[PDB]
Amino acid sequence: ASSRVIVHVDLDCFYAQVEMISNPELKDKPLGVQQKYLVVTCNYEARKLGVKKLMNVRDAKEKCPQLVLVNGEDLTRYREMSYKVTELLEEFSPVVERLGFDENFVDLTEMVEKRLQQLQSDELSAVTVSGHVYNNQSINLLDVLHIRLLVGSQIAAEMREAMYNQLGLTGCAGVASNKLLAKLVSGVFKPNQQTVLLPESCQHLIHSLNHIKEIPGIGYKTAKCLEALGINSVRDLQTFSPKILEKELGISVAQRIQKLSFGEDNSPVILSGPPQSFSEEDSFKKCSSEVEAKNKIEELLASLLNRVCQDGRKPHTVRLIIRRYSSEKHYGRESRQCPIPSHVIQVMTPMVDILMKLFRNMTLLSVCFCNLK
Amino acid sequence: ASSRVIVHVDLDCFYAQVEMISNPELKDKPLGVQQKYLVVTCNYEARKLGVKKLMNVRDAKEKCPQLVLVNGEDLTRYREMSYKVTELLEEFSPVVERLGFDENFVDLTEMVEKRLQQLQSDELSAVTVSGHVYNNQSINLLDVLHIRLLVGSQIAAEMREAMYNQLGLTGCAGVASNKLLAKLVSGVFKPNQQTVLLPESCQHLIHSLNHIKEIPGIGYKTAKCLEALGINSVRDLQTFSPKILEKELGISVAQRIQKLSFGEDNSPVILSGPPQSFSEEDSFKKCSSEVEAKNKIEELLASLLNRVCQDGRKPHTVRLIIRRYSSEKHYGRESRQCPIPSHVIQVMTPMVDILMKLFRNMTLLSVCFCNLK
DNA sequence: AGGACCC
DNA sequence: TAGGGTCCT
DNA sequence: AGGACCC
DNA sequence: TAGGGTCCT
Ligand SMILES: Cc1cn([C@H]2C[C@H](O)[C@@H](COP(=O)(O)OP(=O)(O)OP(=O)(O)O)O2)c(=O)[nH]c1=O
Ligand SMILES: Cc1cn([C@H]2C[C@H](O)[C@@H](COP(=O)(O)OP(=O)(O)OP(=O)(O)O)O2)c(=O)[nH]c1=O
Ligand SMILES: [Mg+2]
Ligand SMILES: [Mg+2]
Ligand SMILES: [Mg+2]
Ligand SMILES: [Mg+2]
Repeated sequence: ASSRVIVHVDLDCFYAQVEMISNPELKDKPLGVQQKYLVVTCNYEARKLGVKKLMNVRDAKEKCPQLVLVNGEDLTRYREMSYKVTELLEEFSPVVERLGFDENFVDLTEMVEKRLQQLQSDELSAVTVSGHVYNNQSINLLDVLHIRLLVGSQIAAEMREAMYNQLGLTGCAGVASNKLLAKLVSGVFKPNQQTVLLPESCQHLIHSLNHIKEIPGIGYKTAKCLEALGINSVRDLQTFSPKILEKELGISVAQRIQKLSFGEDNSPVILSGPPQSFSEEDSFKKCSSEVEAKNKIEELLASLLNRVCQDGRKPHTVRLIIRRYSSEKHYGRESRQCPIPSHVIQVMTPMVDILMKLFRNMTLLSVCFCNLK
Repeated sequence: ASSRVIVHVDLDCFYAQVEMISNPELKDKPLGVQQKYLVVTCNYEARKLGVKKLMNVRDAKEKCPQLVLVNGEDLTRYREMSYKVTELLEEFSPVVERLGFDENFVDLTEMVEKRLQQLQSDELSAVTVSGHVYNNQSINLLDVLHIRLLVGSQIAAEMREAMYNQLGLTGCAGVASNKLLAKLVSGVFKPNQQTVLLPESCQHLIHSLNHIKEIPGIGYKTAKCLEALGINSVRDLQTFSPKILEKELGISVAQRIQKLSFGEDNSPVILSGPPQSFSEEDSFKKCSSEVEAKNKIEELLASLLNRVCQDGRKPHTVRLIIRRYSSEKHYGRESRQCPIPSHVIQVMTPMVDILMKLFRNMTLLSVCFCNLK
């Protein structure tokens, strides 16, 4: 139980893909999906004309005045397609980890080894790769690790074929020996393709990054910190003093981000299984007076009730969340959590009143059901 | 799945019992178990001379200058006897809930019904109670609920017999239709006896309480609150306005404590299973300079390492906890949590250094291992 | 992290 | 005024 | 409850 | 500048 083969699958322009499948007339047209004033994502025809992901509508329509826009506020169809994808991959190997609605990690290590024991001592010389080899690295067919990664590339090609034939969806895959590297290498050939990373190329891939914010796991906060410390490239982070860093971000945050700077990441792929919460949200900037706005709370509820329902399990907790306006409080949401009374779990009319009183102990409103059973 | 039969088992003067079993020469002598300046508990010979539970040593030895004292700082033997008791009860019925080291709830409902279907349509008239009937209530052998509670009293008598024959331990049991009432009724005949509560006596038992702090679930805090609201007896709490209370303690805290004031409590008996944390502590008032005291941290560790070991499972988290002195900050402990590095989980010498740095980001010190797997 | 509650 | 422990926000 | 991180 | 989601302190 040492060397792993992991694949990271990452779909193309996910919400746009789903909209292009719904209305074929949007294909071959530059297409953005809009949520409020945000073009959250756009198909590849639109990225040709300069549309980037997460541009405001304005910036997007003066970079490209001909861009089609569809509303993507309601996530229901993206969410349903996201679970179809995960459940397809779970069929190849049960332990599938989701990240957001369009990425899945799968530990192929068992599956690769069982294919290897199926091949006789001969056809092992005919193993080839499927897709690109990062940094155009030469393969050595006598290196057991290259062999396993290539079988891994083949599983990846079958998963993406299946996603295409069964669900109509294209995407990218990255095959590597842990999750960090599979997820970095899945973006190297962007549109609907796959890349495999051999160990000799690990430092090349990790040094190809131009800022430590690009390392999955280093966020808006830790990045700003690392800077204030003159740590700007991945190599600065690799060479920086362990102690200074230990004693500045916690043992935890420090010992881990420094591993990742090397390309080292031992986190297992975890079975995501069913969601741990179900929430809906609404944005409406400056609209919530402060009592004329609980209706809103009923809207949220309406959908939520249907969703939480359907799963099977019932939630044992309810939560209410807000924010408010003046200057750029860069972070500042508030919430009040409470247990859902047992009579109520077995509908609307009291829920509402749990929320209303929760709302009282109290730009934007949401409701979250959590603690499912 | 409506009416339940629950038993609450509550051992006599637990730590003292254990000490009296270790050193028989302490029997028939008034015995207190001491932790620092606190006589945490005392056997029944000592309660005759005025020793109460949780008296200071001073107050205890001038109420009773002849009282024997043994040190109970080290909990190891009380903890081991506590699990022997729980595992014995789990043998009667698997779902056993612990509360502290010497109380266990068991849902006898399945066990009672299967004994009932074993008795032919005749010997059902010969069912008798074992132990006391709260408030000396008359039994009605044609009341299915009285019958089930009496079979429940008989299971209770077998559990306490078994605890005595197998482990040498005496205790009390309370049989009732939910956990609140079984735990209130287990103290009515205190020393080594058992009481059963029939439904007609529920209001009598709940009104026998002299302050709402006595209701399991209403603590130091909510009690002081309830007062500031003129709510002093259980009847005040029962009659108080639901809304005023809803809108003053949360929907949660309010709707629940008001049920309990009635004797109503639907919480299931939960399987406690293995512990969710392992911690040790040390008190030493004014002793921790502020660097001369990490040794202390090594001591804690030493035992902890042995305990967490033994279970099987390993902990994935470590925590450090403190407090400090001036005036009576009535609540004020602090802690810094961090993940235990994966190399380390498979010993002392780095642990120490996780703690030491945790101690730096930072009257009394403790270490807690949690998040077991 | 800390709060609140239990033994 | 000890030395533990549980679950919630 | 809130923080921090991800898509 | 959206609408979701996960796990930790
Ligand atoms: C990062 C991010 C994505 N999304 C949504 C929109 C995306 O279509 C979807 C997937 O995120 P991504 O995979 O980052 O974006 P993408 O699939 O749209 O584009 P690409 O082809 O480069 O992979 O999740 C958000 O709504 N908010 C976010 O901040
Ligand atoms: C309440 C409490 C108990 N204990 C310990 C000492 C006790 O022996 C043990 C059990 O608690 P209890 O059952 O309340 O006390 P007891 O068994 O000693 O006395 P009784 O015969 O009245 O039931 O837990 C503490 O250490 N601290 C506490 O605050
Ligand atoms: Mg992505
Ligand atoms: Mg994508
Ligand atoms: Mg007790
Ligand atoms: Mg006791």
